This record gives sequence, C-alpha cells and structure tokens, in this order.
Amino acid sequence: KVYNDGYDDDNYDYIVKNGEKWMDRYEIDSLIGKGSFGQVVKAYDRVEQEWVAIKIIKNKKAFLNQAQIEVRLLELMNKHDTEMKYYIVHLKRHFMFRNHLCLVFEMLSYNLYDLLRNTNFRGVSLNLTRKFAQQMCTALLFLATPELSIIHCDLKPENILLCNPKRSAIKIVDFGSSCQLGQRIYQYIQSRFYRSPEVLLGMPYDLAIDMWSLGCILVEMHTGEPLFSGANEVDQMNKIVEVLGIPPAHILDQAPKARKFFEKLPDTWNLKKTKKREYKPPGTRKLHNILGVETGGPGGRRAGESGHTVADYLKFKDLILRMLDYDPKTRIQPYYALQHSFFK
Ligand SMILES: C[C@@H]1O[C@@H](OC[C@H]2O[C@@H](Oc3c(-c4ccc(O)c(O)c4)oc4cc(O)cc(O)c4c3=O)[C@H](O)[C@@H](O)[C@@H]2O)[C@H](O)[C@H](O)[C@H]1O
Repeated sequence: KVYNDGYDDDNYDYIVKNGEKWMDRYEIDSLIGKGSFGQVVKAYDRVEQEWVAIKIIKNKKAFLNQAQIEVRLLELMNKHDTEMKYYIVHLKRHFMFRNHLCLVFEMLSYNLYDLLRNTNFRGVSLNLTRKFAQQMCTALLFLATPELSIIHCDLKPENILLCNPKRSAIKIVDFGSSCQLGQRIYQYIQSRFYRSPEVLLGMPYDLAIDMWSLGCILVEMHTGEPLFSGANEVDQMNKIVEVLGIPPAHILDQAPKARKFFEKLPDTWNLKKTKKREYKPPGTRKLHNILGVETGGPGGRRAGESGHTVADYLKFKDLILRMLDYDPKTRIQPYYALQHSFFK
C-alpha cells in the first residue's frame, strides 16, 4: 500500500531513484548496498563538489535509535581527529530526509576483500600487510583514547576501505555495531570469522575484541584465506582451538557459555565429546605452517622476496600470536603492537 507517502517500501527502506536531487545539494547516483540498518547510496555533493556515500537508515524507531547512538560516537571521534590523521572514514554530516536518518561519508570504491579477490586469493605481500597493520593499530590506538574508549565490534576486510586501490592507505568504516566501553548492549557481535573467543563464550568484552579481529584479518591478507572460517559458532570455536589450543582454565571457569564447546574433566577442561572425524588436535595446526615461515611463505610463492625472510616471518608470527591471545587482559594492545619488531 502506501508507506511513507510512497517514498518507502514494506521493509522501511527508502526507495532509491537513480538521479534524484535532495535539498538542492545531493544528487543520488546509485545504490551501493543494503544492510539490516537500511541502505548505502552513492551520491554527488554539488556544494562541496565531491562524491559521497550516504547511509540511509530505515524509517523505524529501533533502527533510528541505534543510528543515533552511532552519530554520537562519530561526532565524539570528530572532536578528537581534527587532522583526520587516524585511519577512519569520519562522519561528514547527518540530517533527516523524508523520515530517514542519513549519514554522509567520503566515497571510497574498494575494500580489502576486493584487493584479495583481485590477487585471486593468493594474498598481498608481507610488506603491504605490514603497512596495513601499522595503520589499523593506529586507528585502534585512537579508539582506545580514554575520552573515546570505542569498541568497533565489526572489523573485517569488507569494512577496511582503500584510499586508492594502488596506494597503501586504508580507512575503517561501519560503526553500526560500535559501543563505548561500559555501554555494551549486544551479545551477538562481530563477523563470525573475526569473532573473538570472549564473545563466543558469552563473556563481557572490551576493546581487545577488535585486536583479535585484526590478527585474523592480517593473516587472511597475507595468505589470501580466512584464518578461522567457521560456518557456525561451534565450528568457529573448534577451528580456533585447532590453531591455538584449549583456552586457559582461569578463563573458562568464568565463561558463561564454556559448556557449549568444552567439558570439564574430573581433574581441567577439554573439548566436548564427538560421535567422528576429530578436528586436528588442539594446537596442532600451527600458525608457523599456515604462514609457511620456513618454506617461502604461503604457497611457497615468497621465496627470496625481500621482506619475507624467515626472520621477518618469525616476527610476523610473533605479533599475530600476541593478537590472538585468549586472555583479553594480556592480549596485546594497540600502543604496544606499534612498538613490535614486525614494524621497524
Ligand atoms: C567499498 C564498499 O565495501 C563494502 O561496504 C563497506 C561497508 O560500508 C558501510 O557503509 C559505511 C560507510 C561507507 C563509506 C564509504 C563508502 O564508499 C561506502 O560504500 C560506505 O562508511 C561509514 C563510516 C563510518 O564512520 C561509520 C559507518 O557506519 C559507515 C558505514 O556504515 C556499510 O555499513 C557496511 O555494511 C559495508 O560493509 C561493500 O562491498 C560496498 O558495496 C562497497 O562499495
């Protein structure tokens, strides 16, 4: 029938007309994509003479309310990144249009998944991975600023955009799930391949969840493939234990959902019983071999390549293991990740 005077559809989304003009300023160009929040469109800002992406939030109070929480987090980040030096796509503007909240951002055309797919999932060089890693840690250092204390909650290759597909500069998007430390609201957060063990275990979480995601992402960037590609939460936890072993007892003893994955023995914790191909035993799928530390890197493609010496790979493996620490209190933090020897 009639939704929002004919401007909306049955799913509370604005019906995008390729070419429409808004407020004598924005010329809608095309739909970029859809999400649970609403839609993203490409548009030309005629006043500032530049391409933008506009997040059109659903015309429904629950989604309006989450987006208003995010506008407040974005404005707070603007109050502390005047120089736009940290690698975040900042909010340019917010306004209401025909009962939709709209968020304006700089338009970037390619994300990190696009780069991987272009290499046919062979992975980017360790030198490029090093540069991306340095920028991501800087962005996380910025979010860890005391006044901010923002948890991103959805770091994944698709949410890291390329400033120019041949440049090394990146910028983070999508604070739709983010929250400040203390104001946590949701339990089912993070993309599954990049979901930290504390979220899988239903424990309280903090900014360390973003550093876990970063470790997974960096490994995928250089190998071409997701490190932990679980199809559901039990499969995700087991793939993590394949590489990292059983989580420390002092974590599982306080983990609300420890018994979804593990069994406490009369002695200690072990995995739950299976019926019949057992996953590789805990800790036996070594990062050392996933990265090909001594065999010319992933697929052996990096033999004799500068920046891919055995020493470089051992430094990279060491940083990744600090990022994939089961303990969110001892998991490496952004400032100290930046002083790691992987970055010289
Ligand atoms: C490069 C883009 O990558 C992917 O989108 C990236 C992410 O964009 C987010 O869209 C957003 C973009 C964004 C900025 C520039 C763009 O050119 C663009 O298309 C989108 O920037 C933000 C910046 C913030 O500070 C906070 C945010 O919440 C967002 C945001 O949600 C979506 O919410 C996510 O669902 C999506 O994953 C898609 O493949 C898309 O089609 C493609 O164009």
